[PDB]
Amino acid sequence: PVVRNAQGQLTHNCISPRTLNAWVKAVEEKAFNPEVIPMFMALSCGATPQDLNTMLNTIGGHQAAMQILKEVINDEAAEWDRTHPTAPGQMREPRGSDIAGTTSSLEEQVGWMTANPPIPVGDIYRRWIVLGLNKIVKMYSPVSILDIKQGPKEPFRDYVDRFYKTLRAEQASQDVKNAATDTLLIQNANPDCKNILRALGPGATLEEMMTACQG
Amino acid sequence: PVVRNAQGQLTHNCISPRTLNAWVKAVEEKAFNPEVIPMFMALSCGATPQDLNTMLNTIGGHQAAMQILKEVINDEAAEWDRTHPQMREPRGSDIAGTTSSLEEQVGWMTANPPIPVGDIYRRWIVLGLNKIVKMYSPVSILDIKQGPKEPFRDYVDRFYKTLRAEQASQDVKNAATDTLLIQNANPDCKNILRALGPGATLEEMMTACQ
Amino acid sequence: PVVRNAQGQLTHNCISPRTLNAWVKAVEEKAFNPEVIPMFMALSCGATPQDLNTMLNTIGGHQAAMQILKEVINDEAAEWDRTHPTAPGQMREPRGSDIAGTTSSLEEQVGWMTANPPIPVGDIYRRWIVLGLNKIVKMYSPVSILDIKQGPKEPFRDYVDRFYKTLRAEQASQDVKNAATDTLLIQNANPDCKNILRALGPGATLEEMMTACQG
Amino acid sequence: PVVRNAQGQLTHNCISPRTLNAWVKAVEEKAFNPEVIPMFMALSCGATPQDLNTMLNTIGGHQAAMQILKEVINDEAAEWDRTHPQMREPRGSDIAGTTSSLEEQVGWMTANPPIPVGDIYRRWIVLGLNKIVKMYSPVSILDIKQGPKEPFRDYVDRFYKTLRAEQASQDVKNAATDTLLIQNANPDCKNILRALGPGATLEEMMTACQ
Amino acid sequence: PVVRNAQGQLTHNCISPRTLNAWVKAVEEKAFNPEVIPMFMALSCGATPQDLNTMLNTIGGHQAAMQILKEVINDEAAEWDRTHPQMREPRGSDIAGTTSSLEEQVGWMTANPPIPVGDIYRRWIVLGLNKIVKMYSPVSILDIKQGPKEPFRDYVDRFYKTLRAEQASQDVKNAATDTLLIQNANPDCKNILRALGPGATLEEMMTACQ
Amino acid sequence: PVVRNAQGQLTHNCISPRTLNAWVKAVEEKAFNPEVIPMFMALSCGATPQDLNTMLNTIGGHQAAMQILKEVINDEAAEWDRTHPTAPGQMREPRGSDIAGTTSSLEEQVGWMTANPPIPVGDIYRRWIVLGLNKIVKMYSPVSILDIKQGPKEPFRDYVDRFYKTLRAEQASQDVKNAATDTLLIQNANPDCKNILRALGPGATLEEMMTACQG
Repeated sequence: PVVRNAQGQLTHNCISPRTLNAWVKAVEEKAFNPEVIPMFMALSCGATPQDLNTMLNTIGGHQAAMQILKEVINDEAAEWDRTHPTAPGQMREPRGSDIAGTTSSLEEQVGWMTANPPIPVGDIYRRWIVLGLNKIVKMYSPVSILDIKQGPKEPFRDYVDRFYKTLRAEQASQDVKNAATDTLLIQNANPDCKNILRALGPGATLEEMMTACQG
Repeated sequence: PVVRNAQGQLTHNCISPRTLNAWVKAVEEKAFNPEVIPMFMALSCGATPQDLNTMLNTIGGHQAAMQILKEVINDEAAEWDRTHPQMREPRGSDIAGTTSSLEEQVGWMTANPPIPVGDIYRRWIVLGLNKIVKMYSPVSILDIKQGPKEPFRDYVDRFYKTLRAEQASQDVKNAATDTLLIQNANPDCKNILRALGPGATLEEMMTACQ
Repeated sequence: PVVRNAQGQLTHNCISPRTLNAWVKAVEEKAFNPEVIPMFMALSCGATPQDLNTMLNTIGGHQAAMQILKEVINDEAAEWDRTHPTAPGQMREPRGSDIAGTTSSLEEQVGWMTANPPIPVGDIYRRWIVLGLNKIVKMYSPVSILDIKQGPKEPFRDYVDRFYKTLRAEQASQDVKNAATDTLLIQNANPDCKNILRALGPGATLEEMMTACQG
Repeated sequence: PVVRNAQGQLTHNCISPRTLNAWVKAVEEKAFNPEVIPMFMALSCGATPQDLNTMLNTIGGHQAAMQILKEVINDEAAEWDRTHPQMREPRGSDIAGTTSSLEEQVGWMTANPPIPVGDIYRRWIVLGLNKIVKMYSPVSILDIKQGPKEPFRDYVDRFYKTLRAEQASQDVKNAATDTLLIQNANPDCKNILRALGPGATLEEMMTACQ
Repeated sequence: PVVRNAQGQLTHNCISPRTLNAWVKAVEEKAFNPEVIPMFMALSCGATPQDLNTMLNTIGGHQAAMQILKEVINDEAAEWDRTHPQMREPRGSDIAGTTSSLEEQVGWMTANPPIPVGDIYRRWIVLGLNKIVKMYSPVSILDIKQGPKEPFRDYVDRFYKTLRAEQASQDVKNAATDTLLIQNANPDCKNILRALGPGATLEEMMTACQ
Repeated sequence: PVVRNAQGQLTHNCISPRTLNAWVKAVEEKAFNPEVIPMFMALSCGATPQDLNTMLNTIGGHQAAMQILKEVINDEAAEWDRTHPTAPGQMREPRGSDIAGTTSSLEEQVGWMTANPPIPVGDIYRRWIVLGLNKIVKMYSPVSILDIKQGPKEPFRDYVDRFYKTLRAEQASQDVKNAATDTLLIQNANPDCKNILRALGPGATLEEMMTACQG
């Protein structure tokens, strides 16, 4: 990664074993549940493209997903080159493949990230990777929201947990609550809780619905 | 987070893997037991709004609770905007890190004078966590009754653990909760506690039923 | 905590996850055995009142003990206010509730701890907490020294271990050896070892008693 | 390794116990799966030849592979000496850290201009690791065939894992491997994949057989 | 402990959680095996008396041993006071950290010239630990005899482990312990060891009975 | 150990608990397999003689090996004194027992290691220790290369692994491949693989032999 030392200047540091092992274990434990994306963003903080490739390449399984991620990176790369056609001791401009760390050296990557003004090739590449991870998370979501239905003896809290977890994966995003998803939550509740939720009438908050079906 | 380096100057650092893993494991182990709030406050020390969103977003389960937390944040956001018509002034959505950049967040937190958007957002999150802790509290204090063979210490432990979760708070001891602790004790210990008379300390009650 | 940076000046640092997890695990493993107090003193080194409250508040069980600790803190607080009745840019004097971190901000706590001269509100509060932990350790000591008696086939070393562990908890303190506890150690030994210990005569050291009952 | 301290100057540090243990555990867990190469490149960042030899020498098993690695290093060493007749110039055996001191290695790596003997040696080691990864690849891509009840995603996972090991490389997707992926699919999924027509993306194939 | 920061100046730091946990775990795992003394010396490096008391006080079991240790410390304290009638001079109880403040301890350890009260107290503690190690040594060297089917290496391991604990020390090899090692060997290996003749090295004895 | 601080000057640091625990665990796991030597060299980097004695003394078992190591150290010590017979504020010259940290203080050891010019007593002692560890590794090698023979159903890769692991321990060294060890590898292969290896003819590489017996 690129960080400020105690002298306050930008400098390259080797990716830490702790950071790398945390990412490898995140992928092993969480697969492509939607929470893997925020973990990726946190652990890749300050990353060079070289660091980002290290993080993706150290993954041993999920090679179908890693090939889907490469298609997305190549698409984002081509789009960058399309919208960016092309002084002594200054950097050549970065191509798509330079941002993805394929055709760029570490020295060039750090050069761009510490140039005046900076070209944050690390942050641009991280954005492309997250677009690919979002796509994988939606593809791998195992159950449609249409089939998330409260079991006849499933507590309402456990049903609401499954419901909002499914919406988060299908949208690769937690901005999923609104008047219409409230209606779907009620539609897919079991007969007992459904009858109770309808009697609350319109505009019932999640707190009030969860309280009303708790007994 | 924003911290003082060894040169003593305020600067942004990446959230540490250790800190992130500690929070994720706290939530996995402790669910929404009341002690998760002090753990949240400790592990979010010096946090930017961006760091606070990282900590909440890395939680994979409890998505019902995460939506309750968002409603509370949005309420606190609207209230901030209502009471507040080099840096542009922050809106509610800037404090919650939705419409603000890292650069803006660090700008505000290191401005003269500082606008601690990190500490303001942490306050809103704790309000939401308190609400979740009370919602998830499984047992009313009314149902905490000493078993016929339960040591008094084990009953007092269950009693004050229940008050803490029901009130998302440990300022639960007073003359009336003392009365309820006595009321719900088993006949043997209840008879002993009454004979102490009024105003008995917790030490004296726990000594007398030991 | 408050520490000296490499420039040698006093500054606040966030409590470390390692420190917090060590305290939480100390309490989970050691309950209120007397060794929890020295662990508390070591892990709370440089602590602000805010840090000390973090350490106590992160404990999930033992809420009977945590309420006993609060009674003791409130007593120490009232006593401070009793014995301390009440320039531009200097600190207001601390009340009991400011030392316990209830009515004081972090900024005020660090202010006091780095004032000329310093008011060590962290060290004053730690003292109050240790008085509360001492009281809990004595209350929770499960066996009176009167009932620590060598089993008929218990090795003498194991009996002496139980004896001095009990004295440490009942006094919340390891200054427990003297001519009279030597006499009690002999009184409560099994008939075989008791007969051997009496024949040593007066003034026998612990080494000599432990050697004499080893066979 | 040779790194910049907080004063921003290049200096030698002892290899860290954490780094060494991470590499030893990577080799124990992952054997010569292709992902061991990127782990090697990450954990050897800033390495001197001395550090690289430490990392290879601390491996206790796989001594057949360690001798294959040495043959490759000796080949790269001879090739360097062939193409290269304050610091004396480095020989192949100086880059591999056999005939060079730490002082010489750090000298070269911090010279104006620098001779990155660490990065040159790491390149030779990766060439050797690639060779081992292909030798140890247990299954030909020709034998990766979708089971009659195997989900397509699990078959695609096995297919691209096999190409990666057979080629010690993840640049394995192209029009002809797409054709082989279809050829080796089960009858049901094969019939679906053919009806998509030519040029179907991996996303579209994986969606269609889901 | 008192250490040099990166500015190269002597300053007090809080004992680290890692160091404390390492010592507590050393005592839990190794009891009073002789190797606990070198572990104590390593983990107490730069310790103030306050730090040394923290390390001893955090031990929860072995309270018989902890009282033996205190008798030895009090003996060394009295002896110091006997031979020693800006900083006031330290008494025995000041070196053991009973009657001295942290400020005084750091004062002495950073005085010109320094009075290393930390190193003096560590010496007294090691004297006490040596005494405990010998008391707890479970087997006399006289009872270490090679089994009829015990490999010689396993017998030599038990022999030198026993001498180390009996003497709280690894300077145990000499012409007379060589003679005892031979005397207590099994008949087969004893006959072989005698035929080597006098002055045989440990290498040659271990080779001959292999 | 002795290291450069961020001011770039040589200074003593306490041995780290992590470093010590890594060495103790290396010895517990790897015994005296030949890879323990490179682990010893890595973990003892920058060590004073005092640090090196800490590392050896913290080992609880293997006391036969620790006495063999002491014989070798004493031999290297005597040899140093033989080949080194003997200004204000400069260091006395080191004896063998000063390099081994027996008759030298930490202050003297750091003095020598930071003298102009330096006497690297740490690196000299580490060399003596490695000579002792090499000797132990050869002594403890459990099987002669003469008895490493491919099992009738042992895969060739597993046989070659055992073969080169044995040569490494018997030479305490991995410079073990050459035309004659190639001949011994063939001699000791099972009849099936032996017949295949002979038909390759002379000069066959290890890659070609391992490929030819893989089926």
